[PDB]
Amino acid sequence: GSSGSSGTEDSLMPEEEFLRRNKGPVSIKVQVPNMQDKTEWKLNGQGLVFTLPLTDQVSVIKVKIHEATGMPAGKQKLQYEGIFIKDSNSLAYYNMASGAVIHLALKERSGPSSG
Repeated sequence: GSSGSSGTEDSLMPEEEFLRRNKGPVSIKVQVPNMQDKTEWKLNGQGLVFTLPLTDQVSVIKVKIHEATGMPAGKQKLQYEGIFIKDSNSLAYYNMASGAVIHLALKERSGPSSG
């Protein structure tokens, strides 16, 4: 036997099968930073957890955070174990595992003057 997997995001499973394994719902934790005068949102060193099944995309994760904190559902970048997950990508696809932890970080981009 191998007795030693090589790379987690190497032998990922599909969306159909995945659901078979991760019946869910899963519990993800959103690491909220503490920004006093670095933004116009609600960031005071905390954590937002939400138990939801694997149906919609990561978007449902952003909308929630924004619904609670002033942080908009876009500028905030959700990092899953280093991976830069977006609303375009579905949770199932990635094949996350219960008790996940989404790290919050500030998006990096030139900056759209108007829009």
